[PDB]
Amino acid sequence: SHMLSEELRQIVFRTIESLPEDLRMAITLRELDGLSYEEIAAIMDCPVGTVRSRIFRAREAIDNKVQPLIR
DNA sequence: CCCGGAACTTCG
DNA sequence: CGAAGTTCCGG
Repeated sequence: SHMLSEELRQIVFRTIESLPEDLRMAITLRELDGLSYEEIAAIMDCPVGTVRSRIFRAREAIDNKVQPLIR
């Protein structure tokens, strides 16, 4: 309820939620399901290299919403 | 603009 | 070394 640390966790969830389906799924399978890149690539039927960038780019989007928040 | 993937780099 | 993570040349 409005304390900074609380604003930050909500910002993380909210940003994951608004990501493009592929980025959201790739970051979700990695962070919440704890899957390996290999596994995620099978689930998403795509090259693992695409999993690498998708996860990278999903992380970037989360960080661009979080960094403007700390100190 | 929004990323796809593979090369390249770091980490466990 | 194998998995995770970073970068870049496209398309």
